[PDB]
Amino acid sequence: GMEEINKYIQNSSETGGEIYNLIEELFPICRSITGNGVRKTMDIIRKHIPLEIHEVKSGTKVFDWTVPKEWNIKDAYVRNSKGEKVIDFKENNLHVMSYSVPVHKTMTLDELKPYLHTIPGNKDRIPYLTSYYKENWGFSLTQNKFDELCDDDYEVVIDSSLEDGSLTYGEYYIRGELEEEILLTTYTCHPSMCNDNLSGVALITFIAKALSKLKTKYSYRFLFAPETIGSITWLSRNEDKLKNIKMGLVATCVGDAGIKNYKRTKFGDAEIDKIVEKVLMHCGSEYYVADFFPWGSDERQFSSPGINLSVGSLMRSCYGFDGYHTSADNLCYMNKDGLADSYKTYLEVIYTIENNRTYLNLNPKCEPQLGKRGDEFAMFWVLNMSDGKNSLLDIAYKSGMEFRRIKYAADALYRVELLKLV
Amino acid sequence: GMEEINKYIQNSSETGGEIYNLIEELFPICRSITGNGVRKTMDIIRKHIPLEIHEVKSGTKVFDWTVPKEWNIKDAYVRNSKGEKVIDFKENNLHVMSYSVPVHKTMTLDELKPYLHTIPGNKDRIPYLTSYYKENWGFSLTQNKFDELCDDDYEVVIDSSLEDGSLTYGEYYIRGELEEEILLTTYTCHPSMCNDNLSGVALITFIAKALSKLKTKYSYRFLFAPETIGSITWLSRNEDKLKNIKMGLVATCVGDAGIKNYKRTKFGDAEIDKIVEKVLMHCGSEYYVADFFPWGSDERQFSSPGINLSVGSLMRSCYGFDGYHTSADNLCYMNKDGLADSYKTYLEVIYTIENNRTYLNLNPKCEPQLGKRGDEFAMFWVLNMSDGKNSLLDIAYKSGMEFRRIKYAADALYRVELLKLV
Amino acid sequence: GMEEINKYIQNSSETGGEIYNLIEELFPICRSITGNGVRKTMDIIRKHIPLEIHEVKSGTKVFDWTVPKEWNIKDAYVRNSKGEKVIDFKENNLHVMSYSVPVHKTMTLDELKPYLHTIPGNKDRIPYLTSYYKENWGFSLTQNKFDELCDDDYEVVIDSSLEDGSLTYGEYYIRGELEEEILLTTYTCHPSMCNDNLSGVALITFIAKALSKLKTKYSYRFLFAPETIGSITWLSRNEDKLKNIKMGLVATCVGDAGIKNYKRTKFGDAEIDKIVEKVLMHCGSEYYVADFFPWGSDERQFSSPGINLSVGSLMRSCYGFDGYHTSADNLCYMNKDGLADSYKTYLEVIYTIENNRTYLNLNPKCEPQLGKRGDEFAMFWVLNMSDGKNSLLDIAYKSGMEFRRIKYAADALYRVELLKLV
Ligand SMILES: [Cl-]
Ligand SMILES: [Cl-]
Ligand SMILES: [Cl-]
Ligand SMILES: [Cl-]
Ligand SMILES: [Cl-]
Ligand SMILES: [Cl-]
Ligand SMILES: [Zn+2]
Ligand SMILES: [Zn+2]
Ligand SMILES: [Zn+2]
Repeated sequence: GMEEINKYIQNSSETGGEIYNLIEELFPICRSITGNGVRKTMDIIRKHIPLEIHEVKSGTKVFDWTVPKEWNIKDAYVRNSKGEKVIDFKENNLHVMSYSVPVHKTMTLDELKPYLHTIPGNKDRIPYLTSYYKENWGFSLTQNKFDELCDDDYEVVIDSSLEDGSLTYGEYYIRGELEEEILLTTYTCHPSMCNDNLSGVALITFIAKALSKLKTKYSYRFLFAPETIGSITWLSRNEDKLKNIKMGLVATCVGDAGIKNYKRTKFGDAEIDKIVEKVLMHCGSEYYVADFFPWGSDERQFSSPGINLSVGSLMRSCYGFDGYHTSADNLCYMNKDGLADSYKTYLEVIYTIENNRTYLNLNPKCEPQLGKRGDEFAMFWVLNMSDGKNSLLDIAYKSGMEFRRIKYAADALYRVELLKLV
Repeated sequence: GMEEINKYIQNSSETGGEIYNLIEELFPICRSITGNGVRKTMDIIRKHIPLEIHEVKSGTKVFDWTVPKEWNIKDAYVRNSKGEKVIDFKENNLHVMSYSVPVHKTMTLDELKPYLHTIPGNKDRIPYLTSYYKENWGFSLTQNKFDELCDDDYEVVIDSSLEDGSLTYGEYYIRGELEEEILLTTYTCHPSMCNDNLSGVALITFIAKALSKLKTKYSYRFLFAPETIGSITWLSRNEDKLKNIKMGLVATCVGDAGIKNYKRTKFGDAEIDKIVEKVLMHCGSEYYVADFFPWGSDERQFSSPGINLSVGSLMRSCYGFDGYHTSADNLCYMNKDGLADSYKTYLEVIYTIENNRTYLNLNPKCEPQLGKRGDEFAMFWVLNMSDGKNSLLDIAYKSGMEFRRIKYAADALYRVELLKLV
Repeated sequence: GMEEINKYIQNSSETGGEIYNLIEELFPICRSITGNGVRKTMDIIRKHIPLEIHEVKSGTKVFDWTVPKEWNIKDAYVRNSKGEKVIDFKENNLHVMSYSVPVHKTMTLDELKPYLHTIPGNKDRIPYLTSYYKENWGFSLTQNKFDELCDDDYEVVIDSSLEDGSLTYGEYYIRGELEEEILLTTYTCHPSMCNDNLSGVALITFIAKALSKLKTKYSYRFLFAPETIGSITWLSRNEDKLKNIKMGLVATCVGDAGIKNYKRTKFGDAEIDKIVEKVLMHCGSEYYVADFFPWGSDERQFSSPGINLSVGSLMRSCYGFDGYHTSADNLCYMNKDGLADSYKTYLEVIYTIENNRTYLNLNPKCEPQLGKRGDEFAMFWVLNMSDGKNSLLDIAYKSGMEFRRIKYAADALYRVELLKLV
């Protein structure tokens, strides 16, 4: 039934490629926490999955936060007297500080310098900067290109707008047999950078695309929203729905060649933590698990004391990686096998969530005479521990065995009627 | 009082020898899960301890199981045209597959070969095979002897019977001051092999023989029954008695030169687990402790969810050892010091079970002025932790001290009336 | 507020010197469990802090103990025929066994020898011996000096008295906002030895001296009493006060050049254990933590089952150190930086005890938009874990961060009204 997910896991190599192509299509667009770039991004996503798109008015109070003004940008450049655009937004949108106020000026190098940003230690990288909440403006460039700049009169143009508007977020909901809900979120505010965070956006899109085709026990909600402000906005508009969210994962940085990393929920041993660590344990690659900390991505909002949901984060090279928030986080930094593997892992997690049943041994008094009914070690564990209190995940953990081994053992026993679902 | 066990522990070397002699006497007899071999074995045991012998009719439903037909064997052989018994049951009863249907045939080597069994990797071993529940027949032989066999017409004789009869089990019960019961079980179905399982049979016999002579707090029951089918049969006939079984041990593989191994109860930290690991910890030899798993010996039946007793297994080289289920598990594989040591350890376990009291310090407000009443570190622990909630085993564990040190410290304090038994 | 303790911690080097000078002043006085030496010691202490001095009559029943006779000593010596005091109390009070009955005799070397005590393994040390509860007398001397002694007639004089009198103990109480009480005890019965225990006496004096000048939340009691008999006497006279003692520390051996050692309370994870281990963890030096054992110093009386308070012991080189109970434990064995460091650590412990508050995040629904109100990682932890159930110590532990970092983060949040004290 959910065994239908197996073909998706088996074709993950090909899907890693499709996930990459979506990243490549999204790459050039200038996202921020608001704006037409976010809207162009939602359009592209809706070529793959349905979404309901929400627009929350600037000035709307979302718990302690206020929905900001909307920002947009047509062009930006620093041009020299010889006419050459020595900095050009059209070449890389990381060249402009996100939320830059509009500017049109002539300035000398010395007057421009304070608004220029480089990375001296990596003379070839463009730094990514933002200024969402204090009015400001900036240009980023490589140190190497900075070092070649002259004393001169430069035309400085940032053709932007910062006006009351609205904040875009997208949402897709799959109704399962049950209202209990698994939440998968990712953030849409980063512009032309790949691991952080076109990888999460493209991954969650394809997970949604696969789940759409299956009959699930749980309901699944997929949130695409700007980081921090988006999740706060969503929570402020959905307090009624929180009681059903059983578990969740924030997807980001899921595309590079490195090993998988799992950040636990604030509780450390919630069902989702136990499920994800059990999948990693038996997956055959290296991985690393970290405890919760109240910074990083939107798991901070979901794990606030007043929200208090079980949300972790399954990543590859976690944010902080070398080149993050710079132009080094580009298309060639994406790895197809990495994307394939992250997608496969998420699907295995979902398969585990769905098939984590609890059973009662219908012949608890000594073992049954296996043979009256037509992997024996797994079976003996399932019979032995199915007192009504142990889940298959519990048995997989105590036995040290892989989850599917336990599951298939339980299937076989259920067929010969030695188990009742409870 | 139970201090009377000390002389038995001190004479364990001599007893290891007596335990060996019982093994040697039992060795030649052809046991199976039923049959006259089991009966001859119960006769020999009753030369040492009393037993009540039970016979359960073939076809009796014992929980999900059915008591099998009774199997017996007079002779078996493969004879060549020259008249030579190239396989001879009288030389080793491992040469016949247990429960072999009777056969009387002439066959060529090629027709015989499929019913012949060897161990290619150990060209000198006879494999032990059984076929309790599907009708069948087989001969085991060494690969080396197989390799010397000719194309020929062979007379093939297995003079056996497989008929409705009854299943034998033996039982000995010692009444203590209390009905709470310690259960010690071993299995009687293996033929001419020593570690698995004449060692458990001879050991438990001698433990019973020693306990018989002592005034015990607990009641003790000793079960001698075929593996699996015997324990299921016993449980099916004694549901009324299960509420009193406080703890138990299955004895097998207790006779070789290797280190001691303890398999825990399914609960992992039951009183018996804590007691056995505390004895091993301070015993002065190497040992290994394993967690429960629902296969191996009869602890699977006792640990079924519907029975759910605390039964572990104290062994030497656990089943799976090199040569197990083969003719290599012979008399020379038994080691007297091993048998002596296993017996000593079981007695120390029993001494601990019996003397694990709980006391109340009658002078809890500061330490007493020791000197008003005529190993001080042990004493201070006993006084300090005897609030009515801590057992001597608890104190031995927290103090890191050996159990007898704590016990004797508690004795001395009880004498000067600084402790109340509670 | 308690931030006023910071200047005392910052001036600890100078205070280590003052603590040393008190030790030096106290060093020559002949303390025992009773006597005028204890009284001279209380006089000197009262030059630094107020004390209430108690005198409990010999023969008074203090729980199971009896207050002993009072012992005093004017002079003691062994003199040879040539007139030379070959042993002289005036040179070192360790030369006389504490509680020595008075003696005035002429004896030959062979008759004297059984009452002489040396340390053969450290031919230059005077052993410290006592005989509080059986009547007796002895002289201690170096092996080297013993080896130079002649066959001779020696005048043997111990000018002492052992008569019904009273047992002295001193006590100082600081009333805090709350009656809940922190108890700091030290023992006054050791004569001319420094680490054991003029160091505890001088340290606790200076802690009392500093706390006296601060407005504390908790009440603080400082007990100066002979070991064992003194604490039992105090407990027997203050059962009514025990319900308020939240935590406590016994100070001894706090003056040498070695690393800090913490002995835990019998509970192992009481608030005081958690506080002291958290201070050590981040203090920047090596340390060692030990579990409770019911011997050593007065934590045995406080941790009796009938008293059952949370009292640990924060030391440097714990009793048992090389030279302990000998003349090697002298002034040069005291280290100023050691004394300074022990005092600083005790003050940091007290600062932690006082500032370990519990708060409620007043904006629990998602993080606040920090910026509406004017070390961010610490702050995010405090906001995230302040659900009303977590103390700052809890947050410091879970975050792995140093306690003051958490405290100051909590201060800042409290100021902008994002936290309620609960
Ligand atoms: Cl939808
Ligand atoms: Cl497995
Ligand atoms: Cl009987
Ligand atoms: Cl010990
Ligand atoms: Cl006072
Ligand atoms: Cl820190
Ligand atoms: Zn980022
Ligand atoms: Zn076997
Ligand atoms: Zn001492």
